[PDB]
Amino acid sequence: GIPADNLQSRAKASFDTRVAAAELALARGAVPSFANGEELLYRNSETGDPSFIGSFTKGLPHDDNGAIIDPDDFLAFVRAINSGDEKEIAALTLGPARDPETGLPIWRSDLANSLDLEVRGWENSSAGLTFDLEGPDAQSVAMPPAPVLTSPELIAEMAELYLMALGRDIEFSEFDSPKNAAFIRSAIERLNGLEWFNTPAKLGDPPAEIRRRRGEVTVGNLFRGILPGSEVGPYLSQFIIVGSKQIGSATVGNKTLVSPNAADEFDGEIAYGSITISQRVRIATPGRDFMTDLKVFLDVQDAADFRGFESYEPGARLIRTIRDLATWVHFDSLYEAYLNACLILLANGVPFDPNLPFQQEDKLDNQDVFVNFGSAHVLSLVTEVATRALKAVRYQKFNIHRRLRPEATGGLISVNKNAFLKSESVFPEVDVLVEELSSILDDSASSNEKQNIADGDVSPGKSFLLPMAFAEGSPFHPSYGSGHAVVAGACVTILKAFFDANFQIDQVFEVDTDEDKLVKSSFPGPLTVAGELNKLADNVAIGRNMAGVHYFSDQFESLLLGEQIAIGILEEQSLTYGENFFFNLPKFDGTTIQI
Amino acid sequence: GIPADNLQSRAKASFDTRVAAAELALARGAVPSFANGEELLYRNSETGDPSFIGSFTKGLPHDDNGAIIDPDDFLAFVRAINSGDEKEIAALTLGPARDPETGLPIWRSDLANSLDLEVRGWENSSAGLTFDLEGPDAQSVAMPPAPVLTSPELIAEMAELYLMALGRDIEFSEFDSPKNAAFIRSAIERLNGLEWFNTPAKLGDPPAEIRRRRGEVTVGNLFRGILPGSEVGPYLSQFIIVGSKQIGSATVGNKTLVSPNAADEFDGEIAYGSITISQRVRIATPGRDFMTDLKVFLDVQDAADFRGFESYEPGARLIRTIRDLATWVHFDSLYEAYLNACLILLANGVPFDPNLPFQQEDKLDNQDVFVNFGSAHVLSLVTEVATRALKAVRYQKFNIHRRLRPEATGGLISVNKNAFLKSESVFPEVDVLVEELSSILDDSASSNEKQNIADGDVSPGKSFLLPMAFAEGSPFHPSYGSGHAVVAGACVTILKAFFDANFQIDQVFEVDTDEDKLVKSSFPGPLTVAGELNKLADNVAIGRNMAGVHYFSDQFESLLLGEQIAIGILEEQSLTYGENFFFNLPKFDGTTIQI
Amino acid sequence: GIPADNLQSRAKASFDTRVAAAELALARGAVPSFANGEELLYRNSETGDPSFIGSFTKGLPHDDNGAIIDPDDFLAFVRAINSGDEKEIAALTLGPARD
Amino acid sequence: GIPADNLQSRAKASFDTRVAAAELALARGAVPSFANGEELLYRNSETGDPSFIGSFTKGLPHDDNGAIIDPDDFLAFVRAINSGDEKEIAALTLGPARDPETGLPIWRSDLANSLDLEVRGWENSSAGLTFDLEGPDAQSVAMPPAPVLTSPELIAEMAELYLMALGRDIEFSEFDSPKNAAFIRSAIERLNGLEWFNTPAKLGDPPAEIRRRRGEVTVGNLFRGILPGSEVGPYLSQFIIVGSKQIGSATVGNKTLVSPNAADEFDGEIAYGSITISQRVRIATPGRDFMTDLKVFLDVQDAADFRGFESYEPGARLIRTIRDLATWVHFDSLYEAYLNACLILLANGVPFDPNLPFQQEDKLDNQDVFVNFGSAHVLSLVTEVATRALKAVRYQKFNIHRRLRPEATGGLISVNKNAFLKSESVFPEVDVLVEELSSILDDSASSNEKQNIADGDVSPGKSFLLPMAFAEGSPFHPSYGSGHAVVAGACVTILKAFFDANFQIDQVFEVDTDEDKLVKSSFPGPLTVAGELNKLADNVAIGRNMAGVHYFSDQFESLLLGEQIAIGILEEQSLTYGENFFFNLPKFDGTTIQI
Amino acid sequence: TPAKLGDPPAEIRRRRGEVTVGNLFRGILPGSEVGPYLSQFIIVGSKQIG
Ligand SMILES: [Ca+2]
Ligand SMILES: [Ca+2]
Ligand SMILES: [Ca+2]
Repeated sequence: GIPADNLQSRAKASFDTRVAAAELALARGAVPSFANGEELLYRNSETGDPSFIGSFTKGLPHDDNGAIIDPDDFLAFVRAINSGDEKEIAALTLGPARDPETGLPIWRSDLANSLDLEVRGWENSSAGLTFDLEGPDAQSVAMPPAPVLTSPELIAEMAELYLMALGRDIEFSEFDSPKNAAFIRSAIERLNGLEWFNTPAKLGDPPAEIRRRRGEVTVGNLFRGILPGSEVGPYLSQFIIVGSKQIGSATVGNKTLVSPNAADEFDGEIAYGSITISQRVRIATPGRDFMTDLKVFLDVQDAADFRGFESYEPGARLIRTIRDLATWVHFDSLYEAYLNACLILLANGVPFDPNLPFQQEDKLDNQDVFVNFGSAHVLSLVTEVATRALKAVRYQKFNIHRRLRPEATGGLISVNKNAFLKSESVFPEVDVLVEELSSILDDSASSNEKQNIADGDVSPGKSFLLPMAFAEGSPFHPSYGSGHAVVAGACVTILKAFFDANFQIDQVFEVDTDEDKLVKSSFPGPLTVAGELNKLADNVAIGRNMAGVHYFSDQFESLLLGEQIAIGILEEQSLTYGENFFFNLPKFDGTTIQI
Repeated sequence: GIPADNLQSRAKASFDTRVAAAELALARGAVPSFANGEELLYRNSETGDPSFIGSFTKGLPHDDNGAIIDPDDFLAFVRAINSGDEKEIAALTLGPARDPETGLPIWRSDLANSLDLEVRGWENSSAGLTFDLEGPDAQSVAMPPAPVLTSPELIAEMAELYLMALGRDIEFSEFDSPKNAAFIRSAIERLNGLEWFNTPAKLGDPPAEIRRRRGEVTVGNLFRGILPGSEVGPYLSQFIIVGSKQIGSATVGNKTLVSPNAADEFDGEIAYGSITISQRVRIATPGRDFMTDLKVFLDVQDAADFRGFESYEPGARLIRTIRDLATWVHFDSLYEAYLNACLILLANGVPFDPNLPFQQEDKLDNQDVFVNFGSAHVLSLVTEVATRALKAVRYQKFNIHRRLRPEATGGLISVNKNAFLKSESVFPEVDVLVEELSSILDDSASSNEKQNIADGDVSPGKSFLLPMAFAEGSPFHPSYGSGHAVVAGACVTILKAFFDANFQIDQVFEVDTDEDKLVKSSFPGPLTVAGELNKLADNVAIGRNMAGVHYFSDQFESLLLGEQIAIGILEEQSLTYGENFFFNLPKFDGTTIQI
Repeated sequence: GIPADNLQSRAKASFDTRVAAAELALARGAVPSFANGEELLYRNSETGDPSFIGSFTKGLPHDDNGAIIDPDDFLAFVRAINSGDEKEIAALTLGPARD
Repeated sequence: GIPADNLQSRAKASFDTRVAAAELALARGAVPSFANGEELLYRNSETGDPSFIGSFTKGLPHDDNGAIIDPDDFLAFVRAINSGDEKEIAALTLGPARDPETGLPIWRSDLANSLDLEVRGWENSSAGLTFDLEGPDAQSVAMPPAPVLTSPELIAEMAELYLMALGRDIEFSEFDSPKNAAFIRSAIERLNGLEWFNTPAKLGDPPAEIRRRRGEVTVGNLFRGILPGSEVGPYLSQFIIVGSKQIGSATVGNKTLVSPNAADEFDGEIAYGSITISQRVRIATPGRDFMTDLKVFLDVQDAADFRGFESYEPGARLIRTIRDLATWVHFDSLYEAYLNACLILLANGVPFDPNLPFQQEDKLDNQDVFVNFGSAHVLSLVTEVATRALKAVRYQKFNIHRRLRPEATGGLISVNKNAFLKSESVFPEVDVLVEELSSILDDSASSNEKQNIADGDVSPGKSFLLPMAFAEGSPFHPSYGSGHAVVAGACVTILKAFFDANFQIDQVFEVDTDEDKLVKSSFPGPLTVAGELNKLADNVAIGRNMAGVHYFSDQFESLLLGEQIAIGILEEQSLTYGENFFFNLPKFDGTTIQI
Repeated sequence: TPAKLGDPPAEIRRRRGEVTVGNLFRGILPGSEVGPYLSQFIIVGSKQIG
């Protein structure tokens, strides 16, 4: 007989497709996650117990030097993370001692006590235990060990964050302007004096380190990411400052119609359906930074809820300063930047990936696209990968590495350096970190003294704390990896698969140095969609660093993790279509995968 | 021994969760879809063949009376829909005869020939064959048979659409104003003269008909939907006209901060992260309707691509007229309205469903929400259900019912009534539909004569065509059900499950009758989130009817279908969480399901 | 009892040997193939479309500079490669214009 | 829903294709193999034990009459065959008594002792237990029982073999020449005096016997096989004597190019890529036959390793005599003849089977062939079937029938006839065989006496042994079936499926009677590819008979077994292609199967 | 110039160094650079029957 296949009922074929996808996912294998070993390394000299200084302990009661008071509070917290039991999380110790009549926390700072602040809790500390109906399971993927406190890498990461905090009110369009030369030149020479940047990796180093190690800092790569496309052209992705084509501009047969609102494109207006999105961001008070006083910093480490304490100027403007990019990433919904990028691309008519079905003229294939392979498809797909990626990064954040946020590291530096001047030893583990950042810390103590004077906040010693752009500092979850960066990675992977990513963009804009408007850039162009989508991912991720809440390595590693999650979802979803097609996807490493 | 369970590796538990969800879906069963029987009922008197006049045939070559020329073109189109083969879809007959030198279509109207229009193709005619990794399979659910051309129901649906087209430039806030009394009163008395509205269902009628049958028309229910909440208060949902709370307004312990941009709330500004969405919509030229001339209408039925031919006024305004709601639903991304509603709810601090985990103060449960049970969760979930719902409605649209769009029905009415005045019989099947709409058709012929004069479009006879708000008329896919309404249904089901849906809204706004601004309504309130989310679903769905592209029954039935799709996804996803919780969901029928 | 193995018919043993080898091959895993990214990188200046100058296009109609005339001819070629359908291969454009 | 099939991962589909093939093979069923019953029939008069005279016992110690000395040696040998255990094989008794001082075997003949010959071992006695990844398992197929020593069929087979040995230096082209008429006519007459050939089968005879029984011997069928095509035209297949078209001969559009080496085609040069294969074979010394002396014969049955002892004339020539065909099959690689034919067919441009995919002009199908359905595919397939066919004949040879080689049967005849001349009875079971061959034996004793005189070998009595063309006689494995003929059957089956087997060959060549060159034959032609490929299989298989190492029945039965093995491989491999096609295969029985 | 740390491993494995007459136009499989350019197996004959 002739070899054949049999049909089955529709219901059974649907069931079998779901199982087959599940089998695909199971066959990929699971990789183990290794942490850097710091967790139990650092010990308390007096008791011999682990001090947990290189670990996330925000929320647990701390002592005056910023170390937790009771190691059992951290060990109970870890057990709670790994079980996910709601009652167990409710029995944890959160916040400082409470007053017997008020029942309210007793804070160290006059500021926190005068506001009657209450405590805030951990955000989804067991989201990494949750399964998902599509994509790689959260625990099946891994991020490599984070940099340790005594490494050249961390030294360079902290130097870069302190300089971003001192240069927060510098305008992106004026990086090469004579008014900022003293700061820019001193920033670059200080970073180029650190071994991470001025010496190459050595044979024998871990591959993950070799891939994220950076070379010589220049004005052209200062504070930028390293995804392909991020170092070409202006700092800011076109997609976070320009508008789109507007309703009313169309080509109808041989006639060209011009929208009566066409100028909105060049004024940061994205056409969103029949309404609009404005790219202008709220303006946080220039020059006002937070958590520059030791007692307020310790209250925030002990959970004081300072959310919502920032002050703003009236109006809005196109992103101008480093601070505005920090403000943008303080409140964005997590797929916001990529959904807005997508809307510009749809409104501007950028073509879909030419390997998708039915992209030719309708006269050749009789089939337009929308639900599948069209705008509705990409609009749901870019947003749905976000929670799958977050589940994976929550497993890394809480269940595996528990890396301390940058503000805690600045806490360790401030305490050690102040003890040193009083001829005392506190946190000897950061002695080399403090010695190598010495000229940077002198500038920061002087900037923090002005901030503390202006706020009327007094604490003993100089303050070498890292100035935060946000009143509450970082969110209530560990630093490695990052929710913004994991989502960026997954979302721009979907968009580069769905759109013709190498299509060129010929109009390059930047924000004017004098007015709140867009001007033609001096960079000729063209740029490609892929490089400006990669740039946008880097802008949102590095924005979190500019706010003081992540390190470089958190961002870069999380971008790669989100990329894997997105690729995994597309592969499993490929079993559902009967058409003959594939997604052409340019990865962050420069190679292409066809799915 | 003591009875127990065993653990398994994480990978295997993830695989087993996916299979278990697949088994849940398989156990729900699949229901058959029945069509109304019209497809092959209507015959051509001369050949005896099926004429397909009650079927969607947009794109296939039509004769001068609007009937397809060759029945085989429709029969080949059906085969192509059911196979999904790309080459088979490419071999179909699309558009009219082409000119041998140009290769361009030969149109009937001077307008289409003067623009050199080309053809447009069908949009995803086989999307209903696609499987999905989550939720009910597209073919496992059903929509009941659509109303037939000779039924009282269709008569009332067409009367309502012609009156919406004549009242397109009437303002929602002026429905009860003396300047519109002659039109409003005549609209209500004519609709109340039709049996659908003035006589109740009879024992023995199909249950689906009894559920969507409407009673007496009044100013308070005129042009409204029937979801619970839609008939209370102002016509327009608060969520499509107001803004939200802005960044800078916060309560920090005992101190209340006021945003310097707080007034933006009351000016239609939604806080979107740190940027904004404006609720003001583009303004289509008032009084300009389309496809009111027979030859241009036949060219559009033969696929002439008129997309992008509308003209607009400069600027934007809060939705004011029926036409503006049509313009809003011409270009919205499909989950746009619900994502914007969600952003208002998050920015205003409306509480999440109190049965979700960790909603108490952090001091009682030590756990904030974001990834799971928080904003990121609902923001991905509301958008991801959209493509699952569209797959189901595409199966109904193309594979089962293939209902003709309202413009084709107006085509049948115009041809029959013109033949009748010349003592001739064309399409006798609509004789009763034409007789019962007689006074309405007199008003419409007079409005269409003015439109055709203004455009310089000439065709023999009077024009009783349904005026379209869009130059191209309906999209290139059948009328029953609707993509907008199926998505509305699924998306507001997710939001009413995730948010505390019965929470009350005490500030009720409407659009001012004199200026482009929001004013306090005369309706006292309060309203609930569920009723205003249901209203919003009805506003977007009924907006498609106001544009002339759907009937009432298309919308209502599609809302119920999307609701089922959403409930199915939530049930399957409930197997992934280890927490103890459930979604409390108020359905469109007034009952609650806990998931 | 003493641990043992059982014999089976020859035919079964032959069947089980072929299945065991298929299982060994399945257990090796499958690795993905990544391409260098050139295919869609190079663009035609006038139209903005991919020019495919870094890709095999032997057989498709070329212009006087050696670049393919129509990008759709390459895209249809790639679809036909991935499906293997004989009729789809036969409908491709091969060679220059004919007399 | 619409019935459907689901996709699965590539890996999973490969795994299910291999399982499906295995299932196909299991579903064919396995047939038992029946032997002829002789193994244990013959008994030793003195002890009553089985004597094993009708079984292969080469290698086991024999007595002076050629019977094994100890029956336990044969029974241990059978156990070793069935287990395959290497140690058990190593513990068997091989060769004669050895000298305590030298360790060397003690032989009977001066010749073997003077050369210090060592023993040679059984070749792969348990290759019939090996499984395979493709095709019918080796024990799943069967050959029918072999002819018994006292049958008419064996009498006929031995008469033919003795006549082949006496005619070894006769030229194929001079079969009907007056110089050979005394020998040819007496050969025909003596074969036509035997019942097997002069009397037809009778109703009730086993069907396998009816199919291989031959009729009246003529010059046209003398020494030929019975596959369709072997009796048409010249004795030797064109593929073992002609060369092929050479590089440089081609048609390029309208221009015909002629190779500068075109004449090579008619001089026996096959184009092998860019180098050549010569059809001229080494020339074994004319008139020199082996094992014509009783003692040397006994040493050979006792394992004396005489391999490599033949002498040759300088140079090479196109196959000319029966001896040259025997020389050809002495050392050929087992698929050599069929690969060489395949190369001739590819170089001459014979078409592939027209039912294969893509064989039309490239302008009609856009697809040339090579890997699949082209030259690389058939080049690997024709050679890979060889080891699968050998495993099955190994099971037949050792595990089932264990048929004595023709040389052993000649030893029985010689011993019995000499005992009779001396008034003694030895091996009474072959009395009838000896009586019916009486005239042939007289000629053979006379030729054997000349051979022994020329070699200086002396043994008591006349010699009626079967003169061997090879010094070592047969290979170290049983006679039924044959490795050359099982491979011939499988390999030509593959070639007839892959090429257009009925294409005609119009140029027919033969080897010249006077010179070493090809001449146009007197047979007009045409011949077909199928007929000449079947003829080639018969030429190689009957050349083994010409050497004295096989009987007729061995070859014909093995050709049928090889055919089945090849068919089973094609059927299992048909599950691996997605194309629509099939192999048209003309079988040895005249019918065609489509796979 | 040699490969650099950070380059793809597949590139490091096939990168070739300084060209000499001894390696000109040769492959890099072990044994290809020893002795004559052409393998013995593409020029020599074999032992013959006899
Ligand atoms: Ca298209
Ligand atoms: Ca809480
Ligand atoms: Ca061909």
